[PDB]
Amino acid sequence: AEALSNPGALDLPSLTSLLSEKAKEFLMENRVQSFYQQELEMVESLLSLANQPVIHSTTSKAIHSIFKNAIQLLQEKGLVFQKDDGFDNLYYVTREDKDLHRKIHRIIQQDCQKPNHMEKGCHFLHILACARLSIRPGLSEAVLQQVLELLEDQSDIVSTMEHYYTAF
Repeated sequence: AEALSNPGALDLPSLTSLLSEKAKEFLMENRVQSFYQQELEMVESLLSLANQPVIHSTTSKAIHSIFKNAIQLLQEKGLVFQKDDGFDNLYYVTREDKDLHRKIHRIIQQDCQKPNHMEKGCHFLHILACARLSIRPGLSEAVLQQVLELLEDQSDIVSTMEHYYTAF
């Protein structure tokens, strides 16, 4: 509550961290599926937080920079992702991509296409290798981890060993 009440006291990295947290809260509360960066810049509560003297010391570039860095923190955490689409400012929210969840679930249900003499289920890295071939070549470890956590929360998959998953 303190930082949010006086964000002008923060150094730029701390401010960027805080903006990223408030951006996450916005995206989750509104069940946003995809967004252009500029849409977050238009949320008054986010722009008011971001717009501190430290960002200014062009103006549009200063605002673009802090918002881009905040969104990238969410990307690094696997909460948002991009497609190879030529749209630098378009982002997708991992938790809202139902097709992605279903496809990862299917990969796991099918034991990552392993012959039936091998172990049921598959390792994180195997799932990732399959998903990059069949779904999205750029899929990060962090985005996959977020999908797996959601599937686990839904009791659709179970971890039987460290980083190893089978259908529930």
